[PDB]
Amino acid sequence: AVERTLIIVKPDAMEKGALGKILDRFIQEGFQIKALKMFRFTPEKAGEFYYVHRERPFFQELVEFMSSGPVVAAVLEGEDAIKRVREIIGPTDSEEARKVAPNSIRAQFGTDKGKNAIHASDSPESAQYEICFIFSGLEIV
Amino acid sequence: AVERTLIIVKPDAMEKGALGKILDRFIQEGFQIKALKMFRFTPEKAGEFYYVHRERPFFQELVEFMSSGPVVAAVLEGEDAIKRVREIIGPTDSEEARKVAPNSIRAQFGTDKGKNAIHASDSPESAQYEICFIFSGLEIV
Amino acid sequence: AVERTLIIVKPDAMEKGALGKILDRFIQEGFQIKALKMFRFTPEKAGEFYYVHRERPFFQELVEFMSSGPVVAAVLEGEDAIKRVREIIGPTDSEEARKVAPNSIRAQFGTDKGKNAIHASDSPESAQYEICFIFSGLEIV
Amino acid sequence: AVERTLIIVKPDAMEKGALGKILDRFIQEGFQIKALKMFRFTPEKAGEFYYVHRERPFFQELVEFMSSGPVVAAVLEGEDAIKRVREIIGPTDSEEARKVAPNSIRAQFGTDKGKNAIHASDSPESAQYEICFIFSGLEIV
Repeated sequence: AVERTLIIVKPDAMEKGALGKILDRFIQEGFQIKALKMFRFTPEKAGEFYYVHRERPFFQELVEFMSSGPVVAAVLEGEDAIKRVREIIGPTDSEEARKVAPNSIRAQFGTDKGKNAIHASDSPESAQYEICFIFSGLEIV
Repeated sequence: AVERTLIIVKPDAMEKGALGKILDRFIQEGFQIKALKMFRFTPEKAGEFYYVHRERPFFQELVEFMSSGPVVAAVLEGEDAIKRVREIIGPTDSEEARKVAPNSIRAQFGTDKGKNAIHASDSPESAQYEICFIFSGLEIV
Repeated sequence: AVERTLIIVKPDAMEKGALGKILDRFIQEGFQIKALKMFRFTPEKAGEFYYVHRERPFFQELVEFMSSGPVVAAVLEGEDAIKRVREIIGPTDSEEARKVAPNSIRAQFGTDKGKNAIHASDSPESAQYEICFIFSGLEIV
Repeated sequence: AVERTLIIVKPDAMEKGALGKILDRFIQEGFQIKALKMFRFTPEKAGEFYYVHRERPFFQELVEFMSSGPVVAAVLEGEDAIKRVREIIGPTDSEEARKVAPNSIRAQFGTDKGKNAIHASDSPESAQYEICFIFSGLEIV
């Protein structure tokens, strides 16, 4: 069915000037952009956004990086969007993306496992949580 | 447990200059205001916000009224907030509120069944939906 | 003529539960609230908002305090609003406000010179800058 | 000197899927994107945004079109940004743009005089007004 998912273009991809190319990719893939904004996570908000990983070893690095500069979030809508967007961005490790998914966003714009260009919701539950964290219903148009 | 709920001060109460008194009441009742903003529903958004009532006879009147002027929404947090806030605002019919709940918000500031001063989420499920409709996680502070 | 000015309710007054009473005061004084929101200054933003005082000795304390917790900003509209609102809030030193302007907001809710409850634009030029810093034209309704 | 200007990607360019390519163009031209969001003008807001043209014959058509669907606004920052961005988008009539400025945004993505893909501030004064209309200082990051 038609679904909504969240992507966030990370500070590394922002700095590389990849924003337009990244959005264009999702447009060409046939998604509708339903919400879009540039903003900046505070460390606290980034921590809340990533609450599920608070126990993980990479947590602090992730929170700091994701609050180190402005990011751009978008709500993408389309058939099977959550699963399809995951596949489009590719594996978390940018280097591995270049090895196994050479057309993926992370292969094209990601540097490594931390500076990997982009985030996307990994499940229906996480999509619901993440979209609401960033955008209100008033912002979805 | 500690809960969050949504209130919206409606155009009638806004015009009456009741906004400060209404917020003060919830403050005195011991709630934390976690989010707050003045905005205006488009007819479309008001329709979406009230989707559950699309079948009801009052629907069009409600949507028009709720988009007829600016409103103010707040997220209220506190122990048992959802049920407590419902009780504080009182029955939907302002006139009946004056009869059976004379200290309720609707008794004090409501006019009738339509111009009844204020909205509050009526359940945990509707609270979750309504809060996200109006406020993002970024706006809850 | 009819003017617009900005107020911000500071963290001290927020913690005291004074928000509703403060807004009510301005409503009773005959002002229209044209915009309203709860948000939180980052230290960087608070610094920008107060750029004119960057040279002053109190600057760092002010910036830290104003980013120490959530605040609420409102746009107030009315005849001669800028000068009238200044007079309603009273002198910067809360203690002095109690001595020379006992009905002022700062006399009622302020503690001292730093925790002085509320901010208001001090001139037409600063009003224009401050309103735009906090609210877009899209948020003025 | 370094300046800020506003662009708005119009509903026609949005529908053509041109958003990514348009932003990428400005990135390649060496501008920083300081703010970005997808939103929708109400007819009233579009009218306010375009107040200078209220007397013009095209006014009503412009207001309706610009409120006919979601748009995307960005703040662009760079040396001589206001003048440079004007030149990049090209003449208002998309067809004339293809004739005299074949590399301009409007030549590439515009259809005619009304569906001409994109708006940009035409002067320092209008830039100041337009940026503030769409984005608060809190949204510029």
